[PDB]
Amino acid sequence: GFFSFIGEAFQGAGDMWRAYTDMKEAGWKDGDKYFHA
Amino acid sequence: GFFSFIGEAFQGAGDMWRAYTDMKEAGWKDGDKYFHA
Amino acid sequence: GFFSFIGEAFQGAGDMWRAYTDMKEAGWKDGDKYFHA
Amino acid sequence: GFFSFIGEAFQGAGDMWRAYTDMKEAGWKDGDKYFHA
Amino acid sequence: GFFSFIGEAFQGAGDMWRAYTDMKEAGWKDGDKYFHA
Amino acid sequence: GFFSFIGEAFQGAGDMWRAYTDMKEAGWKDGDKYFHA
Amino acid sequence: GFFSFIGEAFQGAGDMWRAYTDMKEAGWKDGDKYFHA
Amino acid sequence: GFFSFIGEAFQGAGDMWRAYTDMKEAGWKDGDKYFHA
Amino acid sequence: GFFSFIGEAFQGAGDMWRAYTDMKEAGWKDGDKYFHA
Amino acid sequence: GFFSFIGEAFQGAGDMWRAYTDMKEAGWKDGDKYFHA
Amino acid sequence: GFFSFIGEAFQGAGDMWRAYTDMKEAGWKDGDKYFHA
Amino acid sequence: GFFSFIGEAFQGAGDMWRAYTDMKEAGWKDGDKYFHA
Repeated sequence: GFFSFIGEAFQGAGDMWRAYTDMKEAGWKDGDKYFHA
Repeated sequence: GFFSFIGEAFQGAGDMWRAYTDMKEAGWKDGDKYFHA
Repeated sequence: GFFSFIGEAFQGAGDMWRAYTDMKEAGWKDGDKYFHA
Repeated sequence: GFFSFIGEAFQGAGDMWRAYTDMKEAGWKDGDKYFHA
Repeated sequence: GFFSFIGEAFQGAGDMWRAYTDMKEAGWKDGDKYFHA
Repeated sequence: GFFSFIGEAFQGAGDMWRAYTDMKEAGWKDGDKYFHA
Repeated sequence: GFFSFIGEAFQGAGDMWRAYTDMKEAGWKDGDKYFHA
Repeated sequence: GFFSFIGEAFQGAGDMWRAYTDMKEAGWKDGDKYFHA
Repeated sequence: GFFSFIGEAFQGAGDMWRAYTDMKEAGWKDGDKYFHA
Repeated sequence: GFFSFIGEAFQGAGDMWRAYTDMKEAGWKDGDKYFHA
Repeated sequence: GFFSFIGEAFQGAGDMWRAYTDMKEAGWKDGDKYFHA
Repeated sequence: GFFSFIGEAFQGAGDMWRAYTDMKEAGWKDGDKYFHA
């Protein structure tokens, strides 16, 4: 894949550029994400 | 794939540029996402 | 695929540029998303 | 595919540019999405 | 496919530019979407 | 296909630019959509 | 697309089931094909 | 796409089931193909 | 894509099930193919 | 992609199940292929 | 990608299941392939 | 990727299950391959 980003990126809560690869018989659990202003 | 982004990107809560690949017999669970202003 | 974006992108709660690929015997669960203003 | 976007994009709750590809014997579940103003 | 968009796009709750491709023996479930103003 | 859009697009609840392609033995379910003003 | 072939297919010289997809700013050149009997 | 082939396929010289995908600023050159009997 | 082949496939000289994907600023050159009987 | 092959496959000279992926500023050269009987 | 092969595969000279991936500023050269019977 | 092979595979001269990955500023050269019977 190809991606070109120019400028600003904002994230309050969470993940950025996560790459999970080549898994077998795996499990996981992600929590909740909250944003308050 | 090809993507070109110029400018600003805003996310309050969640994931950006997530890439899950090559999985077998996998499982997972993502939580809830909240935004308040 | 090809995509060209120029300007601003806003997301209160959720995912952006998610790419799930090459899965076998997989499962998952995404939560709810809330926006309040 | 080809897409050209110029200007602003707004999303209160949900996903943007989701790409699910090459799946076999897969399952998942997405939650509800709420918008309040 | 080819698409050219110039201007503003607004979504209260839901998905934008979703691309599901190359699936076999798959299943999923999307939730409800609410808009209040 | 070819599409040219100039101006504004508004959606209260639902999907925009959804592209489902190359499916075999698939199933899914979409929820209800509500708009209140 | 959908195709169902039952029987024999013969080709002396050339390509079969060629699929070129999603190209931008591309070029190529194919040669000549000869058949003698 | 969908294809179902039952029987025999013969090729003297060339390619079968070629799939070129997602290219940008690419170039190539294929040679000649000869068949003699 | 989907393909189902049942039976025999013969190739004297060349490629089978070639898959070139996700290229940028690439070049190559293929040679000639000869068949004699 | 999906492919199902049942039976025999014969190749005198060349490649089978070649997969080139994710290349940038690349070059190469393939030779000639000969078949004699 | 997904592939299912049942039966026999014969190659006189060349490569099988070649996978080149994630290259930048690369070059190479493959030789000729001969088959005699 | 996913591959399932059941049966026999024959190669006279060449490579099988070659996997080249994550290269930068690389070069190489492969020789010729001959088959005689």
